[PDB]
Amino acid sequence: SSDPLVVAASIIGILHLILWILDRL
Amino acid sequence: SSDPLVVAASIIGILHLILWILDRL
Amino acid sequence: SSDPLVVAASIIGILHLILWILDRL
Amino acid sequence: SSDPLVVAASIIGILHLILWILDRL
Ligand SMILES: CCCCCCCC/C=C/CCCCCCCC(=O)OC[C@@H](O)CO
Ligand SMILES: CCCCCCCC/C=C/CCCCCCCC(=O)OC[C@@H](O)CO
Ligand SMILES: CCCCCCCC/C=C/CCCCCCCC(=O)OC[C@@H](O)CO
Ligand SMILES: CCCCCCCC/C=C/CCCCCCCC(=O)OC[C@@H](O)CO
Ligand SMILES: CCCCCCCC/C=C\CCCCCCCC(=O)OC[C@@H](O)CO
Ligand SMILES: CCCCCCCC/C=C\CCCCCCCC(=O)OC[C@@H](O)CO
Ligand SMILES: CCCCCCCC/C=C\CCCCCCCC(=O)OC[C@@H](O)CO
Ligand SMILES: CCCCCCCC/C=C\CCCCCCCC(=O)OC[C@@H](O)CO
Ligand SMILES: [Ca+2]
Ligand SMILES: [Ca+2]
Ligand SMILES: [Ca+2]
Ligand SMILES: [Ca+2]
Ligand SMILES: [Ca+2]
Ligand SMILES: [Cl-]
Repeated sequence: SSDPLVVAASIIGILHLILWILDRL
Repeated sequence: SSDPLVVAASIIGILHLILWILDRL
Repeated sequence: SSDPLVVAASIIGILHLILWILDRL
Repeated sequence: SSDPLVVAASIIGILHLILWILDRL
């Protein structure tokens, strides 16, 4: 388990990469 | 909970994205 | 130890930087 | 505490931002 602020940051970062990929595609 | 260095890195990363968004807006 | 979603995000981020470096090289 | 792979990724990410800032400055 992780600090909630770390889990969030991890969610934010994954979604960021997903969005970037979909925008480039 | 997380290593303090991970919590910080998570803070740094969130603030980085926030600043980037506000700069682009 | 970390939340599995954090470990993944960490893997994703490391691989992302690796790929970016190899693409620029 | 965190998974060692997460602590590393956090180190990698902080150093990455540091280097980027110093390169832009
Ligand atoms: C492109 C659309 C805009 C995206 C904006 C992205 C910025 C999002 C802002 C960050 C939200 C982070 C939420 C963070 C939620 C943490 C919850 C907390 O209460 O626990 C604190 C712990 O440390 C105590 O153990
Ligand atoms: C755009 C403005 C400039 C932004 C610069 C961003 C770079 C910031 C530098 C990084 C600060 C990280 C602070 C890290 C704080 C960690 C605290 C520590 O004592 O615990 C170590 C643990 O691992 C032991 O369990
Ligand atoms: C360039 C090629 C495309 C790369 C796409 C990158 C996006 C990858 C998507 C993200 C996958 C994340 C997998 C996440 C796996 C988490 C496993 C889970 O079951 O546990 C949840 C815990 O929180 C419960 O404690
Ligand atoms: C610009 C110069 C080049 C920079 C390249 C950056 C890429 C660095 C590669 C990644 C190194 C990650 C090291 C990862 C070290 C993890 C240690 C491990 O043994 O534990 C595994 C745990 O999950 C078990 O609990
Ligand atoms: C160009 C913009 C790209 C932005 C991509 C990122 C967008 C992310 C948007 C918002 C997602 C917020 C998700 C925030 C999810 C927070 C999860 C949490 O805090 O954990 C709760 C704890 O009690 C359990 O660990
Ligand atoms: C283009 C530049 C963009 C830079 C965006 C990032 C700027 C971040 C600035 C500095 C914020 C430093 C915050 C550092 C916060 C450290 C928190 C910590 O180490 O935890 C203490 C432990 O005892 C509890 O877990
Ligand atoms: C321009 C695209 C660049 C994309 C770079 C990133 C690509 C990453 C690709 C996919 C890797 C997915 C790895 C996902 C690995 C998930 C590990 C996990 O969830 O932990 C399981 C737990 O039970 C134990 O902690
Ligand atoms: C444009 C390139 C920018 C690259 C910036 C990032 C460069 C990073 C370079 C390498 C640093 C590797 C640091 C790797 C440090 C690993 C720490 C670790 O695995 O923890 C050991 C555990 O037993 C305790 O938690
Ligand atoms: Ca906390
Ligand atoms: Ca430590
Ligand atoms: Ca933990
Ligand atoms: Ca969980
Ligand atoms: Ca492990
Ligand atoms: Cl963690």
